Amino acid sequence: RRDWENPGVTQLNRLAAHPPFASWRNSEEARTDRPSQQLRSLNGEWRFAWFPAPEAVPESWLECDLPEADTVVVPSNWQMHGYDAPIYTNVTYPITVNPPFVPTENPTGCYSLTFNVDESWLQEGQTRIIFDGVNSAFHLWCNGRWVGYGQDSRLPSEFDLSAFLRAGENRLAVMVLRWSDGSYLEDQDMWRMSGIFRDVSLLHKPTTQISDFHVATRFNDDFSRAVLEAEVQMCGELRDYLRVTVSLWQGETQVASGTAPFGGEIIDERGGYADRVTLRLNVENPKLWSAEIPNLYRAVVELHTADGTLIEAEACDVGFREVRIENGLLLLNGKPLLIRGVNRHEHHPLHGQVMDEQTMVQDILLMKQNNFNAVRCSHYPNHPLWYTLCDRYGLYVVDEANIETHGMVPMNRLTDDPRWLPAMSERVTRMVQRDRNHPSVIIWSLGNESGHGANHDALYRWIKSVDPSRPVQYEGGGADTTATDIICPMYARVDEDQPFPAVPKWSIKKWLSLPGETRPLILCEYAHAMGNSLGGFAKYWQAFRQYPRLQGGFVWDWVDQSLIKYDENGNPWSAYGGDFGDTPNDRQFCMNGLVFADRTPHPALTEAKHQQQFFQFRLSGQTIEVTSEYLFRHSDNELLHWMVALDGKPLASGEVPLDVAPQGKQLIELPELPQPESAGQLWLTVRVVQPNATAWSEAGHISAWQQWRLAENLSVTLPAASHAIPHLTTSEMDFCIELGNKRWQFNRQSGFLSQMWIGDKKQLLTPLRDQFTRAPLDNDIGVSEATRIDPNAWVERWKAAGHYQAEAALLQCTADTLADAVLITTAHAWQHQGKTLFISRKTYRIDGSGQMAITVDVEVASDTPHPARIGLNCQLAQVAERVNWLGLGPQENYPDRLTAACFDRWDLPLSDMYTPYVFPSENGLRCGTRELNYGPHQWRGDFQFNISRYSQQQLMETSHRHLLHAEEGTWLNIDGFHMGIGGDDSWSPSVSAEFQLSAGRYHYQLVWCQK
Amino acid sequence: RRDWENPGVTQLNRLAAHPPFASWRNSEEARTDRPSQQLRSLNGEWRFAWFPAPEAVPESWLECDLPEADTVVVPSNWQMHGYDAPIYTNVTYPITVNPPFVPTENPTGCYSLTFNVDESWLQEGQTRIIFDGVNSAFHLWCNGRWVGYGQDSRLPSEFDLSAFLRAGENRLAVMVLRWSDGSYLEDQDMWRMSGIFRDVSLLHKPTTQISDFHVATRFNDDFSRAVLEAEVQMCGELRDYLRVTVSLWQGETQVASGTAPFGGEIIDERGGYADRVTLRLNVENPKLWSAEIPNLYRAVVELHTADGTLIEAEACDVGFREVRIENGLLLLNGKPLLIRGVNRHEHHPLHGQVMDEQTMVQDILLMKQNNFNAVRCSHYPNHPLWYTLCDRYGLYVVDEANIETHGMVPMNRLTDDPRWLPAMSERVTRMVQRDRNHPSVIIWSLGNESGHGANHDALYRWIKSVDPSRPVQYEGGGADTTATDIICPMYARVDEDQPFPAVPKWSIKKWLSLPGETRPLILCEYAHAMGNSLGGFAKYWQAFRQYPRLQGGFVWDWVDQSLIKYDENGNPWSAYGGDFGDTPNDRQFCMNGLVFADRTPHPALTEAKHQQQFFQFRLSGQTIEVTSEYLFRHSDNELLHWMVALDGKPLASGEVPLDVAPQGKQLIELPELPQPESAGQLWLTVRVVQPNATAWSEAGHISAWQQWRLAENLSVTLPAASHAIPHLTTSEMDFCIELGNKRWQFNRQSGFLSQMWIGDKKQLLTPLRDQFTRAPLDNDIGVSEATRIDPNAWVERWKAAGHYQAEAALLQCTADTLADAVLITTAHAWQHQGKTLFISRKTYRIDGSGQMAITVDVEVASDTPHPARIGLNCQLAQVAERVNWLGLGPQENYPDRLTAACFDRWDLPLSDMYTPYVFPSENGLRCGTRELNYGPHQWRGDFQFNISRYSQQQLMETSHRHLLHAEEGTWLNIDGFHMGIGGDDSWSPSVSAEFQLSAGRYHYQLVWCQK
Repeated sequence: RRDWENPGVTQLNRLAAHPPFASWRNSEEARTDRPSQQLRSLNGEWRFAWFPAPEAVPESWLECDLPEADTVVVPSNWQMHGYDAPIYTNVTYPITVNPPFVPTENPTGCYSLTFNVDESWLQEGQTRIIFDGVNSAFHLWCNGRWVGYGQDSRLPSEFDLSAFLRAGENRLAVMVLRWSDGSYLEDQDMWRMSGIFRDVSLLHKPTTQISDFHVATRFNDDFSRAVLEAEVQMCGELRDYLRVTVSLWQGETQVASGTAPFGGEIIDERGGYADRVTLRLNVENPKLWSAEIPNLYRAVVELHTADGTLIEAEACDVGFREVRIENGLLLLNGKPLLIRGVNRHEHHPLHGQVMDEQTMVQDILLMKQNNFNAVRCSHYPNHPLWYTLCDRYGLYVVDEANIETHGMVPMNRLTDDPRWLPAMSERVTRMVQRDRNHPSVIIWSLGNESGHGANHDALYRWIKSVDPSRPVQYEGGGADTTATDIICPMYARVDEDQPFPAVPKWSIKKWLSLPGETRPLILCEYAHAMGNSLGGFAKYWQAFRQYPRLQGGFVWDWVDQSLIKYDENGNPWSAYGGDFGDTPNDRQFCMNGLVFADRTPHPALTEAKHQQQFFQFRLSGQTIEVTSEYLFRHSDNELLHWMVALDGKPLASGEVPLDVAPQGKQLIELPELPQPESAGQLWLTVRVVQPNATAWSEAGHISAWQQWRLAENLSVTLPAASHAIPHLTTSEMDFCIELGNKRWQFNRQSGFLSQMWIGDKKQLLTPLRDQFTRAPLDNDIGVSEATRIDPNAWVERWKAAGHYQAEAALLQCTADTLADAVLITTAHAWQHQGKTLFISRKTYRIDGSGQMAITVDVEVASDTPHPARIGLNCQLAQVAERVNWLGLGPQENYPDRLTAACFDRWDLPLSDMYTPYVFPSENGLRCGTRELNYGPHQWRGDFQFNISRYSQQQLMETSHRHLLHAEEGTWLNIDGFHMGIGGDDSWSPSVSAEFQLSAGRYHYQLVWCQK
Repeated sequence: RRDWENPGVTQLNRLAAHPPFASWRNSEEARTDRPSQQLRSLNGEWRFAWFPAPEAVPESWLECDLPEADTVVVPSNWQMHGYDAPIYTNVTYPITVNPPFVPTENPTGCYSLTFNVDESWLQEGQTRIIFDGVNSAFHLWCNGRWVGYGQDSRLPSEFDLSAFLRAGENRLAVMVLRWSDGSYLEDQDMWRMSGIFRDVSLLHKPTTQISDFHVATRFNDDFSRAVLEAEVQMCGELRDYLRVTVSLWQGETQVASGTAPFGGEIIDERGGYADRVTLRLNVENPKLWSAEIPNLYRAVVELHTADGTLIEAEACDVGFREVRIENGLLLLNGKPLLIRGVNRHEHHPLHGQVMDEQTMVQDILLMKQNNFNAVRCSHYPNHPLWYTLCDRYGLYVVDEANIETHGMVPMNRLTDDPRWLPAMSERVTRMVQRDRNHPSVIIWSLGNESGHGANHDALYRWIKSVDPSRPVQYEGGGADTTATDIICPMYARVDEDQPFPAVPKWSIKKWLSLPGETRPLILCEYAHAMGNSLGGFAKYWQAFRQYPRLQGGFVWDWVDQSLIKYDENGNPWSAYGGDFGDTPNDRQFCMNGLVFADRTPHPALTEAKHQQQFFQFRLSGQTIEVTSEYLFRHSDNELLHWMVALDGKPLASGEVPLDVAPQGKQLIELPELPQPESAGQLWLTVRVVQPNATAWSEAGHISAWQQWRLAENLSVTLPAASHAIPHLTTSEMDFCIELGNKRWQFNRQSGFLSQMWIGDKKQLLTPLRDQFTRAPLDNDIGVSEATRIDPNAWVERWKAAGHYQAEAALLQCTADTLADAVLITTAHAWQHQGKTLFISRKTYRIDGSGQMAITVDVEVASDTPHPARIGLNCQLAQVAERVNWLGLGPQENYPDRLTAACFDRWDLPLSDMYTPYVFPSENGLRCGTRELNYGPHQWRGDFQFNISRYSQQQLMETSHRHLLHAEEGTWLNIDGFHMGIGGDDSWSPSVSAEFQLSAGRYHYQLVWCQK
């Protein structure tokens, strides 16, 4: 019997799912969550062996471990230890598509462990083992005797060893298989790893047990009186003297309690459950749970005798909140939620999908500090400690069943087949039974991207029938089917319609106005942050804040899924798909997160933080209108810090405390702002600073900022008459301008600024030319390979039009000396296969004061695709440690993503100017720059600049950031106009028409001088 | 691996369910449903062996059959061959309640068969075997090699033997198990039998096959244009030249056709089913299917090449009808249905649950001739030929999944457990996939009486999702849950409320008026016809006809489930529970049907026929208002036959043809009715006679009748003065009255009529006394045993009050001779433990003409339970072949069930006076009797009489009808007043207060004379 090639069998001798168990023998130990000696952790040093097929495993392994077997740690994935190559794939399966059969060459991992068992465990009670996660299917042996079989990978597998364990030395043999019939429901977008990647533990229970416990909460309209209903189940013998006490505690103070003998209310015609008891606990003025104030209660259930002797005590964390939908609005505690969620994948920086507490808490801190209040357990149930930490820290959780069939044709091939209904039934109902007692879990989910079948909606309202206290959503079928209470499309744009056949992704504003539609809309996946991405986030959040039924969304995703490889010298470097020999693979589509693998924040995280602030600001005259977006908390740990700056120079500042009601409005009256007579721009910047340190933030954390533009003083002064006039010399091939120490050189053959001389030091390695092309971004490439070309991609449109191949042709190049200047006129044209794409006419004015002025006027054809850039390109010959610029910053920004950047004077090292994207592309651009200083050079005007040690060409050719090499000198690209980056999705052109360089005629001015 | 003790496994290597297959290789053979040579029937002589446990089976049986094995026929149940004792139980399980474990002593039946296979079947294509039904679980071997495992009992099990069959002699080994984990879902109310009780067949298909075909019909509001949507699936290789033609035929004429190459519409984001094709056939003016006019079409699907070479053709019967619910009304073809259904169990008269075509057609004929238009496949899917015959003859079918958990505590113990969801999922979805193409199937059902769990409603709207064309109902949970579209209670009374805790059975009129209720009400089980039962059917059908949302119900049930046993001399006799040594057992609760085991109609079937007529009559003056209840047919095969009778003597008669529109109204004007001057009553009787013979009725069949009461002539004449006066002689202990040839004798010690003499012949064996007690009926006993007493039962109330034990005490007995009479006065009292229950005072008047008059005046206490009878008891000494009576008849009737009986002069043999109920009770009563003639005796007055050869006492003591012995002479019980029998249920007092003898004082007169 090949049980891994049969969907009809998913378990053998497996115990039922339940909330998580510790088997305390003392109520005080259960109350404070001290560790229980009845619960042993089997994580540690295990014996591992690898085989290319399950049939290749010798039967001598069942008796004793092989001498050739190595020793690994548990939990771990054997792919990271060299036994196999991990495969990543987005859509196509890593195996042949022939369900339910897997290929014969099935990688097999044989785990072995020897240990000791106390004799008190064998004398009484039941001893069970828990496998929190095994990818994918496994067979279990105890002392050479077969125990059971498991199939699910993200839910615990429990087996009984009471009749199998022996006193003294005991050996457990586990045969893990990489592929199984359940792997056809595991087509999620991650590195396809395998092994025992979660905790293994032993649990001991008495003869009469606590089988399961359900916790539910019921409120009134004012949320001042709450009823705590506790359903209690037992396994074992039925005696009259067994009693149950459910006690609620806040800190060390008991709130409510109740004792009832076993026996339930009459449900049907001849009685009810005799092994189930009901407890109704009354709480007066409870502290409601929320993402802002995570108020928690400790409920300790205990199974004891009428004399008071305790048999077993179980505890859980209880949060008093309700999630319900009326009038098409998702309400939590009576208030409409605004979800600031983000998709999260279990990806350890070093251990693959082996998840620990440290990285969990670091993730929660980084998410809460960046104004995220929700998380989507995508696309699988998570490690149960994650939900506990979400209770402790206050994050909303969307629990999702581990179901994805993205590789069938069509999408609903398996999900409409009734033969696969038992598999997804045991994959949904067990997770519902496990994580139903967590108040952080507020929305259930059936899975991601599996089409619409009858089994899906059947499970959806099975969850509605069993757990009515939580809404449940589903994507597949067009996000408008009967299997969802919340409209949840993938990457639906704010305004532009994309009508695909039979699954149309309408714009969310138009979607909510569809005939007969009433459900609220929360995006399960939107704003693809793949590399240099996340443009138009401001449009999404303006739509969310304007519309009452637009309740936010989940950004895909949090962390890049990149694995660490080593070079010939042992230096680590992040790797993506195809770097391990796996074929096929979607090449870098595993890096879509807002942070790196080592939890280093991307520049997009700052924009995501700014667009999700809980405080909104409006400047009217001299008053500031502060609007709070908090739903349940009062502003008690915030103060408003304003500052008025004239061109980066501070003039006035101060601190005002904040007192705003939840969803309230407060007026701040600023003192008399200073009125300067000097030229410049007055910028008013306000910040909300938290003085005290919370459980997720440190003292001085900034949560919101906003900056405006005050009264301006335009410069009407005139430069002084320079006593020295520039000397112009005409050569047969060259134009040279002298000012004494300063010398410029223009090449008449190329028509560009050839060289510049300060004393005897040359300043440029390549001549100052134009640049209408950037390194292609991840959103810019799309899903196009070298083998398969996508004509809709921007980069393919540019290289088909010859933007990357056009050669500059010199049309005119004249020089003439003026009264207090030397004037240079040039005019070029870029032609590809006889078609003129761009025409630029420059005017270099060399003043006697030393400043040299560049006026660029560019004509762009529109039949060719719109250029990504209109600007200048040069390579400086001097490498400076510090770079000064006055403008938006200090982080990387773009024309569609600049709302988070602040206009000020910024000083940064040159290494911080280049952000280290794993796939090299256009990066480091800073918009709204009025002045730029680098070494002895100063640039003034209105431009977008980026500065690095790497040329654009090297960023195009090189595919790994570790293969990039610093070039001689310093590369600089000053751009008068830049095209937005998009970010709605990474497979279609997502750049809005307002951010495309499509005017046709462009003009910008530059001033070059030495400071 | 014990697969029969595991709910997680229900099948191994079992093919998917589908509509029924024949694998024709010619479209003409498929069109007319000729037998296909590709489909072989394996029914015949099989080798059988019995074992007390599966572990006791030797492994030599896998190679060759045992020499000690006997030879039985297939399909058959081994319980009927003496290998085991069949167990019947209503509620309690036949095994211990410990799911999913069955007892170790598991009866096992090993079936073996040797046969030959043509070599053409092995060279190409796939050969599969079909097991239409095996009770309960079985393991299959082919040529000593294990093939698969099955668990379901009422759905086909299909396995592949293409890699297992060999040329020449082949042996199939089947090991059937009586109990399995699936048997916990088989707690239906039948004799728990076991074996291969349905057909076994071999089917051969090509390499490229027709996997499944869905047929759906869509109409407009006027039902004049219909769209035929055919979904076609394939298994095998995908080639471009495969084409599908769906052809619709009416008789030999083609109606519509369509040819399309394989490939479906785009359903999801990257395409649709490439192995599925869609055909839309347009039909102009289709003939709609209904229970009245079963118009059928033959749809032949064929899989052929583009050149026209046919590979495989499959055919099915298609009926153009729609079932839908709007405004709380169940509509078929736009008209509100009035269901006249009846519950039916697969119970063969001789072979248990081995069902053949002959008894199926006989059942359909008997049901249609008795005005039944629907059947409930209770509580399991049926043999697929039954649905085909329901299409052919026109019966509505309510298909029910084989699920019942009546033995758990509580009822929803398993159905709310998610671990059992795969089992009932494969038990529901497979039956949906199998019987979805039958137009007779109009309502789906989840099962019967299993409480309310989440899995139930999950499957309910799984059926809604997969098959929206049919409503689906469910009982459990109080018949008001979210798992049903039709309110379907068990045995809910018309008016009286029975509020059980948490599952209340409200009266249907009050139920429909509940707040927030909108669904229509169709009783899934009502009017328990257990033995002498079915009282108050007129009230039920008056409620059905008066209320628009009361759409009828299903009578439980059709046929008694009684097994044939043999006595010491070999005479067959029907037996009930406990007669085979089975313990426990509900003693005769398996006989609830309207017909006997041999399809002999009960007297209740006549009442069920009369209350379900499609023609309603109303007499106003001299006109007759005929109202048709047909929804789609015109009255073209009916004529109205009226007859006017004066005290059984016909005066005028004639025939009028009927011309009534469907749900129409017609006026019949009767000629001048005769006006007699003679005393008597004028009764007008009308009958609807079908002149032509339909497919279900013979020429002259009567479908409806109704009889009224016309003008009366009261008798004012006086008897002539008798010349002879009766002589009265007074003795010390006796009163003797002489009239010459006639002599009467009254015993002064007992106070009763001692003897009567005609010439020298004695006429009575026991003296004429009172009788206030009847033999207890099945509804009267209830659920009370000798071990367990139910104080609410009528018989227990009577025997606790001493009604069966009261002794008559003589109070007064006086005699006096009148001028032309001799007057006898007596007065008695029945006392039990010092409490007087009944007091009767009679007045015997002996006239000189020969008639003797009896006037009875009875005082009844009301603190004692109301008596079942107030009348006279005597045993005649003469046995007459013929009995004449003028009154209601000729069938058995009762005070609550007399609407079907007709007032006329009836002549019947004495053997037809006693109906042969298997459990003896009160039977043969005829109400409304004005004159009764038996031998030389004549009784006149107003009384209810029954006459038999068996005393009431013998009917009480004897429990089997075959143990009854004819007593000497003839027993006669004349009753002035009789108590109704009830019939709403057989476990609670169902007698209405208007049919209970509760007035307190009763009077009736009798006239005894010799004709």
